[PDB]
Amino acid sequence: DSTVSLKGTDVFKADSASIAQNYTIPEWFKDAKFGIFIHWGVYSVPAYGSEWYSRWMYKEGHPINKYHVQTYGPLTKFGYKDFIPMFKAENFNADEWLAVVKSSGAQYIVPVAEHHDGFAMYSSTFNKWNAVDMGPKRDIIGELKEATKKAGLRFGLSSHRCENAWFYEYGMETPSDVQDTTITLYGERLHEPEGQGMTPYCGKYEGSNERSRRQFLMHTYELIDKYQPELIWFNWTVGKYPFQPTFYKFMAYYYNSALDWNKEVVVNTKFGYGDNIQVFDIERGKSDRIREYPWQTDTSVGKKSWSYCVGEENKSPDHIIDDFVDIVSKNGNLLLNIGPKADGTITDEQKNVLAEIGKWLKTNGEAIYGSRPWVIASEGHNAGTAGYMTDNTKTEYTADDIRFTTCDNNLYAVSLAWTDGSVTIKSLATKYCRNVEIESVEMLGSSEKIDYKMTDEGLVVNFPKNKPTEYAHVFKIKLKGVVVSKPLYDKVDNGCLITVRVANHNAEDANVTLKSVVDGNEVSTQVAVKAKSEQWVKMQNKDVKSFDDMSCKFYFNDNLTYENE
Ligand SMILES: O=[N+]([O-])c1ccc(O[C@@H]2O[C@@H](CO)[C@@H](O)[C@@H](O)[C@@H]2O)cc1
Ligand SMILES: [Ca+2]
Ligand SMILES: [Cl-]
Ligand code: NA
Ligand code: NA
Ligand code: NA
Ligand code: NI
Ligand code: NI
Repeated sequence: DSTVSLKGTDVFKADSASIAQNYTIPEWFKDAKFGIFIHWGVYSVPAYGSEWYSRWMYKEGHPINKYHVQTYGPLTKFGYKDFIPMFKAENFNADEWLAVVKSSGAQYIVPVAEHHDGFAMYSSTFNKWNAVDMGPKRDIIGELKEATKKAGLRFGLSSHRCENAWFYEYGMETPSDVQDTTITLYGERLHEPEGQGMTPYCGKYEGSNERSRRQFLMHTYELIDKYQPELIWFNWTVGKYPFQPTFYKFMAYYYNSALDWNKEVVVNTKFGYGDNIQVFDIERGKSDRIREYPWQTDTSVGKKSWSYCVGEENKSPDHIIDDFVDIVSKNGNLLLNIGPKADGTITDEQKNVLAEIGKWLKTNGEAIYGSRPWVIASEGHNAGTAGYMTDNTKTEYTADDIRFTTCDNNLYAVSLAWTDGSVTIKSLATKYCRNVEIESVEMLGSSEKIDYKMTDEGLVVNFPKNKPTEYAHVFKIKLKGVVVSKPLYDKVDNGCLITVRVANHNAEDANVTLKSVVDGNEVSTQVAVKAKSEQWVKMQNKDVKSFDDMSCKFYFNDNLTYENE
């Protein structure tokens, strides 16, 4: 299917080298910062456990399988396909969904076009198990596309069909309707690929065959041509080694179609592909450092499930907003998930969560939308959570925990908690700065004049007397001068890698000399930072025998910036 439409004149070919030579992560994704994920489908009718109800109900002995036999009947009489007539979606309204999405301040929406269960939520000739001919009997993706255009947001979608090749594997080991191979809804019924976590290693089982890869291409191209989304989200098994040649065929056609659309698109994968040819995404987790290329965090308002389920513990607005600012400060964007009820009603708790984020963004949005990272992302005591599947832990921040964003040379310092006293922005200490002059200090949403004092330890900022908002509190700082970040170290063979960021806040160009002395080995570099800009600087020290026992010193224009005496 991919090798049929591709021409020798197309810009993108089905390999990573061809993508890197012509694709660039678009500016709208860097500026959007906030998006809304929506898990909603046939799995919402039982609303038990999670959206993995379709897989576990066919594994004999699993709690969901024993739950399904007593609640709905034996697997040979009531399979997953029998939930579809109950999926009427009597209270679904695309405008109501977008009104809630727009209320949250989000800039794009990502509904689920098809999950692992093999049920398409759109007008599909390829898949007879679609939402137009059965269930809701309407084009859910098409109606959400028109509602998104009327709301002024950008339309994306997510595809999970890659896992459909093995999601119903347990239906073959127990008498069920999955053993009826005439039902294409249940996929290829192969074994799940091995390798725990986000790894391309698959081992004994491929997780896909040559037929499911053919269907994946026709499935993705049906979403590309019918709805022309500006972003497509994929789940984890697309990154497996046997599936990568097939996925590169999609990326070449998707990007080539975007050139004809006069639009710029984004592809989301959780592993297996370079940070520069697509937007890396972490499930229920964020990064601890600033990443060079834009990335995304996808997480659910509910702690247990993505789709709706009885007894879901939803996250607090402060939990999400504290993590949202942390994600944005590291060049990441948040894809927050909501799980509507089976009839299409978004719960009151998840509407209040999105509303509080929008109310907080209405006041502090200037430090989020269109912003970029500063020289350093965070400062303070608590570093917060980071990594795959660590979002549920809420970090208890104080006012001394500060996140940084920059936009149009302005500096934004976000305190993740409130205080009636003062904090000191240690990142502006005299050892990091050269001729830094503070021009104005401002808290977004407050009419009070902020008292500040520049010291050698940093910029002391006194909080106002009345909170503009809760959750997080933003200081807008206008300044000139050159600021360096505290260096971070990584391990290499017989040496170490030193990474710093330099921000020139002056209106004219500046020459900067950086020196790193590790274990006596001295390496220097001179860099010219243009006016009102930032730059990464990477240096390498040699002849370093013990990384864990290093003696490191970093100098910014012959001034000691960092040392671990
Ligand atoms: O490797 N894993 O065991 C694994 C991998 C992914 C996973 O969640 C995957 O993505 C979520 C959204 O980020 C949901 O769509 C979920 O239904 C899906 O299985 C759940 C478990
Ligand atoms: Ca907070
Ligand atoms: Cl940039
Ligand atoms: Na749109
Ligand atoms: Na197999
Ligand atoms: Na004070
Ligand atoms: Ni919480
Ligand atoms: Ni507060």
